[PDB]
Amino acid sequence: MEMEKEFEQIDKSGSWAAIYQDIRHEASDFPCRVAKLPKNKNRNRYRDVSPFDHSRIKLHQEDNDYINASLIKMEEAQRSYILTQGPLPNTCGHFWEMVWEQKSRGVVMLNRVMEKGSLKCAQYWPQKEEKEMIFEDTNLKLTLISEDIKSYYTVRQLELENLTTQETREILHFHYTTWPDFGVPESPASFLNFLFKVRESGSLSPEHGPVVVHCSAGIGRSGTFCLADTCLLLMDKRKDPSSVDIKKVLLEMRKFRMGLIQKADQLRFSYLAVIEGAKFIMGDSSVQDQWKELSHEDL
Repeated sequence: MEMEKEFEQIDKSGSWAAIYQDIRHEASDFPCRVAKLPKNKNRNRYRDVSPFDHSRIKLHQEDNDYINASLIKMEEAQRSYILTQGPLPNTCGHFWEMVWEQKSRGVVMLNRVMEKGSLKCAQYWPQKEEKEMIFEDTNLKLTLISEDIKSYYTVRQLELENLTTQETREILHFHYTTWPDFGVPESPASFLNFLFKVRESGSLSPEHGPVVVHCSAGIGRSGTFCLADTCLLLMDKRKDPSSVDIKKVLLEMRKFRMGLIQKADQLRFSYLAVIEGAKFIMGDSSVQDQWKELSHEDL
């Protein structure tokens, strides 16, 4: 793999920080005017993280269609993702409205509600079957149906009901619970296993709306997740690990949302994930059970 070669070259010459800065320098810059309107200040978690106007998700409501979320639409890979910030105490109804209107099947969460002693996200889904949530502002009902807790992630089945029409949908919630507080996993196996668990659920598929992916800001781990998935998909579509330029893929993604992949560690890790996941893609179907062997169940 030309990327495994580039990988070793970048490591040998210790130039990940400089490579990453090259990415920052070249990335698209597009206006974020709607995000910056005074009426929307309380709809944003970080003042430095905003959806571009051209790719933002619009709520289908009359009074204020703003949510901090971007449609990342990858043409060649034929895959779409919504990246959004972790919902705020006042935007949880907006978040579920978006899930409803965009017809999403999966929600992928890559952070813990509390990290480094601070609240990175609101508790936007019910933790107990018998305590459903009602979002009055967007008229939606949300019910925990079942959980399945594994060592490094949790899968939840939720039922989202439009209280207006009374239609209901099954949403799958994929919660990666063990992203380290300060660095990156440094072994991709559990990340890959988690990714493939998401893929197997059908959440990433064309017959559904785009999967919603979020961390705290929706660019760091979120970017890593989408970048790896798209690179693997592309390698798959031409069975050719060589034509896939990950840096070009990132950057293509940065046309749709700023700041995707927050540091050189996450960049390096992205290569690792893609390189390792390429073993599966290329015919070695048994590498998936090896990733699961080094994972599944332990806190």
